[PDB]
Amino acid sequence: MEAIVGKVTEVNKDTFWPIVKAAGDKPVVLDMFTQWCGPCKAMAPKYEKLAEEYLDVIFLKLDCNQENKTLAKELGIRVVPTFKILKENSVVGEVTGAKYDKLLEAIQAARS
Repeated sequence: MEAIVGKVTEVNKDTFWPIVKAAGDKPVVLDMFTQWCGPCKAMAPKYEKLAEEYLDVIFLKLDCNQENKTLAKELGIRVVPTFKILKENSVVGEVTGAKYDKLLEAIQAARS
């Protein structure tokens, strides 16, 4: 089997929950974005570096397009990018917009 940490894995309506359920007590971070999104593209490089530094956190991204509509709504989206933080199969935090600092704090909190 292969390890999912150390990188950013893209998910979709069918593969997001199964991954969350197998996370264990590792916090899961989800970057909800769309194509052609300015603030999303700016955050992208930084998000990948976060995945490289925090090996005890699973980093995912979801393209909030037509196909994934049902899941984006279920998770609650208003504007992109939005970051959801999950633990034990539950959303325990959220950061709306490209707020890097607030994102870091949300992650530290989920860990300890």
